[PDB]
Amino acid sequence: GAMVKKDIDDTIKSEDVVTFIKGLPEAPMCAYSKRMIDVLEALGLEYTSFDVLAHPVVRSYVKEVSEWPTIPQLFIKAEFVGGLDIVTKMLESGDLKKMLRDKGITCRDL
Repeated sequence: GAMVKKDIDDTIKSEDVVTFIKGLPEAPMCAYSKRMIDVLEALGLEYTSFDVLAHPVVRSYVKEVSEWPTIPQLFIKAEFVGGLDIVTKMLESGDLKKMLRDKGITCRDL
C-alpha cells in the first residue's frame, strides 16, 4: 500500500546504506544527486534511495528528522554521516571503505 513516514523510519533501521536525493537514482533532477549515486555505484554498494520530489512523506522526513542543512544526504547503519561535499573526502582518505569493511557492508576490493 501507500508509504507513510514510519516506513522511511523503519527502512533506515532495516538497510545498511540510505540516501535522500533530488530525483530517481537512474535519472536525478540535480547534479549532486547524480554525484552521490556515483559514490554508491562506483564502490559497488547496496542501498535504498529516497526521492524528495516524488513523495511529500520523503521531503517531510528530511524537514523534521534529517535536521542537517545540506542536500543530498548520506546515512549508514541508521545514522547520518554527511552531505555530498563530505562523502568524497572519506572516499579520498580511505575512511569510507574503512567503515564499510568494519561494519561488514558490501563493497569493491578492500
